Amino acid sequence: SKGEELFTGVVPILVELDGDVNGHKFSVSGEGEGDATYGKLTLKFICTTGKLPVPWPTLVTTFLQCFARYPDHMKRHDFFKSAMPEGYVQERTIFFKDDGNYKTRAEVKFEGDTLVNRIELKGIDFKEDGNILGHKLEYNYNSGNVYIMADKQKNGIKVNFKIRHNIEDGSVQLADHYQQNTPIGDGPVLLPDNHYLSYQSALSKDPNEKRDHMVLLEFVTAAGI
Repeated sequence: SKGEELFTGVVPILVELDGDVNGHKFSVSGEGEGDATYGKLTLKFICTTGKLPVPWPTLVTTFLQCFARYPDHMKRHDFFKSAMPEGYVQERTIFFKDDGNYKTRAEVKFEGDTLVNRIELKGIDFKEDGNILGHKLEYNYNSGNVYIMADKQKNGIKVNFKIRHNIEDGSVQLADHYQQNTPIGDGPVLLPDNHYLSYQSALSKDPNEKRDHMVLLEFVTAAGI
């Protein structure tokens, strides 16, 4: 495909997010590389406005499916790569069980040769003393699958999944994700059969970085076909 060629090597990533969580304005910037060949993502984020009002783990999913590693036999299902270099719109609604919910809009594309992801995030209905606002979430993350199906009508895709965040007392916090992807151009794309993505992430810190931030490593491989 058209965009397949762009992911042949290691790609520079640039991430910019603007959010407001219950009137808690903030900004985050990340940089890192991408190696679609191994389904590898390596990023670092800094909350440029100070202290991040919410828990890092809550942004993980928000913070590049085009870096998925598609087995050769599944190449014809890669929608992300197909949408490039034009890019696509990734829209999201993330509901936290018994709490607020994030609404996301992001544009992912190429700028010159840097893969860019701009996000506008809006979050409301959070309990000030909730798990989120009250930062009860442990700095860790579990493995999982993201389910993918076509969106013929829309010439896009619909993805649905759930994340389970650990709470400091042993409990679990639910995050149900709703997701639509549409391509930015009027270009042709790849509409896939149903499959999913297998995710593995590890969060970490930068011993030397004083600023509020998050180092995130992630492996993603496509399956179910």
